[PDB]
Amino acid sequence: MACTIQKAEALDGAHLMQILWYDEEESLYPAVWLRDNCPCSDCYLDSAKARKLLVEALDVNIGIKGLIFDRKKVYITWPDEHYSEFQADWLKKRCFSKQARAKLQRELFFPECQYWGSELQLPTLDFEDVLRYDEHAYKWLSTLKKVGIVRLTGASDKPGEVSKLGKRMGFLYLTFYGHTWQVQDKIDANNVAYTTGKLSFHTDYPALHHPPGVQLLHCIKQTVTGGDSEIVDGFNVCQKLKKNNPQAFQILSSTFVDFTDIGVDYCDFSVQSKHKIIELDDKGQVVRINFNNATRDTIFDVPVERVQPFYAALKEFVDLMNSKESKFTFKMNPGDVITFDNWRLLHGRRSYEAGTEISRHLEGAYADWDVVMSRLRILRQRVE
Amino acid sequence: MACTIQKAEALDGAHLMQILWYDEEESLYPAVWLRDNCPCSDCYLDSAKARKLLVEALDVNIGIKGLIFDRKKVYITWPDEHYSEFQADWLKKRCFSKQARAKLQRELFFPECQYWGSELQLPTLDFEDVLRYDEHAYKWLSTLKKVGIVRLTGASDKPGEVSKLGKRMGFLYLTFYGHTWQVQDKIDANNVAYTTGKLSFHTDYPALHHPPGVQLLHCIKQTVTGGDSEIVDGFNVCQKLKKNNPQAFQILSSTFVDFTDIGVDYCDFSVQSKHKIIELDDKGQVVRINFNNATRDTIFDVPVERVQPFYAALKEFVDLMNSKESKFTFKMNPGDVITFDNWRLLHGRRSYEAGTEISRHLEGAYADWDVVMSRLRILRQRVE
Ligand SMILES: O=C(O)CNC(=O)C(=O)O
Ligand SMILES: O=C(O)CNC(=O)C(=O)O
Ligand SMILES: NCCCCCCN
Ligand SMILES: NCCCCCCN
Ligand SMILES: [Zn+2]
Ligand SMILES: [Zn+2]
Ligand SMILES: [Zn+2]
Ligand SMILES: [Zn+2]
Ligand SMILES: [Zn+2]
Ligand SMILES: [Zn+2]
Ligand SMILES: [Zn+2]
Ligand SMILES: [Zn+2]
Repeated sequence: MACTIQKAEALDGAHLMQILWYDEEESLYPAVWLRDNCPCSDCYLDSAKARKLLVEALDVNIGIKGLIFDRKKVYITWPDEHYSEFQADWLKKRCFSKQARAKLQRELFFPECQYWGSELQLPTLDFEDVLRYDEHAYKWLSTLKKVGIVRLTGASDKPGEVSKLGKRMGFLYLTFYGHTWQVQDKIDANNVAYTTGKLSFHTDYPALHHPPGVQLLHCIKQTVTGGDSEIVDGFNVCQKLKKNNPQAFQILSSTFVDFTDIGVDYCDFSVQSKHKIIELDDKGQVVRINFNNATRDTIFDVPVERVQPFYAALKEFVDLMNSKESKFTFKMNPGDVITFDNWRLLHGRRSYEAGTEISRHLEGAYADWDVVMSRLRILRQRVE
Repeated sequence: MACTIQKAEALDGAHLMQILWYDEEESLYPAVWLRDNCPCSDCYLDSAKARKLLVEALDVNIGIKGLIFDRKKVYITWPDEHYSEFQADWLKKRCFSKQARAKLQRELFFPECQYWGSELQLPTLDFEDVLRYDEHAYKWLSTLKKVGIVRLTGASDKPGEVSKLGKRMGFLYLTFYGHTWQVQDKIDANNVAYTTGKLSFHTDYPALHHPPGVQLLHCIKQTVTGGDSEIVDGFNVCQKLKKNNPQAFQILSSTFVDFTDIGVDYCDFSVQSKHKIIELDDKGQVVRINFNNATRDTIFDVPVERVQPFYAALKEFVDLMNSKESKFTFKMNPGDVITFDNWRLLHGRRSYEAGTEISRHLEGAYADWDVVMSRLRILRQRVE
């Protein structure tokens, strides 16, 4: 009933088509949008699933010249004699009602989000199962999107495991630190990560204007002397901050902070960026956290009177992240891989002891959320 | 005189340091920022040029306990007995005055912009000179940033030339269409680009949330039957649109448009994004154009009443781009490479004739603006 056409007619100076569906619901489609979306071979390249029609070809004041229909299709003539056919199901999916549009957006972008604190049950799957089975790889990526982290257990204790996951996704995101990179204590370290020091909560790579969306970290060697992992749900923390201290939230979501990274690794680099630490979308919703205290520049591009209040806000934010209700701590063992949303979570590590041999070694890499989401869309379709 | 210290003192409850320079100018530095930016080996990892100090270690209400100075350095004791030394030049550069901050930002981000229309003199350099000489590679990247395009002449007529430029920059930006890609007419084309059809003005890859910043296109084979290139300065066009039709500008800078790309190339993909066609920063300035009419989805996530006005605005924008005062047309010959700002310019191509052999072939690739800007910073330093 819902996608079967009972009546189709041109209305409002013929600038709209109305469909009455067999469940008595009505849908409205502007003529200009129909013309723009003609699926004929002149207008639309089927092999590419892409529009050939130019904006220049589109009369924005167009009206429908004629229309006939049956239960499954509408057939339209245009004023310049162009002819179009539209399928009922295709029309129904693209209905302009708020409910229909929102449903479709949920299907495209997987917005469901489960916020968490110290009660987190770390989602865990088997590494080889994820590589082998679409059902498991679907569970991996959909959980990564919804919860912001998944642990994979049973990988090897050798390099090359994150690269396998990269291929399973599609491809990894190359940066100045390489295609993959080795977290271990290094002489003349070019990054605080490559020491035995504590890493407080941070996101990776705010020195880029487009920080990595997803991070992969594979434990190859672990030390008994420290090196525990800690994570927090940045979106959950930002919610608490807005409630508890709206001025601090306002400062952190409005102040551009400069980040920097200069050195040599995969290539020689001199990188500079500006970000708001709490990055909001046009509707006021937090979409990314951009914060690494190590790479925050000494350069701070604000008037003198805004400085101390910024630090005071930052301190409140960090104190909230460190709260026993917010953080989750765990320790990686050799063969574990964590995969997480680097736009949402902040992560850290406990200090550990230096010595003469390497006592601790992670291999890491990055991926782009668009690459990950593409694989997720494909997997859903394959498993359903 | 300007970077020599005449007096340094703690002021305002010791929460500020004031420097009187020998030119009688004064600079103010908040105590909290000084403490945060202590360069000692406890606070700062010199090998990484990065901050070790944690936010947790920072007293946001800190004041200076004691201060002495000479002409070139300040020496500070803190309330908890921590001790810091700051160099005059380092302080002077980071002065919080609006003039000093703006000067420094210009140095980091190369904001100078030369808008253009049909009068454009296409900046042109030799390909091999750019690969060989830093002076020439500096001119290439600084012109690319300022004007939005540079032609390089004298490349080979063989694949692999854009890859050389990629290495000269640092690395290319991998996408689903490959590390590099071949623009030619293809059977069962997965993209309108890979046909002989006309491409109206577009930016590449708005189906990604982070479209490529810089595009490289190398002419390997060119046809006499068409295939001319066209470009327009999107920032210039957006300025004209705001002046001529503020409602159209408001619509295009506020409406989220869905983009899509589904197919198989380097990998199998199903990509979806949303962008505002005219993307403004927090100050109202245009920072990116996101528009490809081929990959604009049939899905359009707006209420029905906003549809026709959107198309009417889009048409006005396109008509402005097509204006004889706005566009610049030229034709690539084998051995030419164009490199351009894909966030600012829109580009297109004239249709040409299909036949049995390949009559036209470009090799293209992408790079990230942060990668390009890093190389530009490095080059400036090397050449100066
Ligand atoms: O070493 C760890 O456990 C965590 N490492 C990082 O967060 C990093 O390198 O950015
Ligand atoms: O073929 C040309 O001249 C231009 N090509 C493109 O703009 C493209 O492939 O996106
Ligand atoms: N079932 C209606 C088919 C209409 C075809 C018209 C072709 N111009
Ligand atoms: N020139 C002044 C040097 C001060 C050194 C103090 C060390 N604690
Ligand atoms: Zn149906
Ligand atoms: Zn058509
Ligand atoms: Zn990290
Ligand atoms: Zn290199
Ligand atoms: Zn000096
Ligand atoms: Zn110190
Ligand atoms: Zn293009
Ligand atoms: Zn693949």
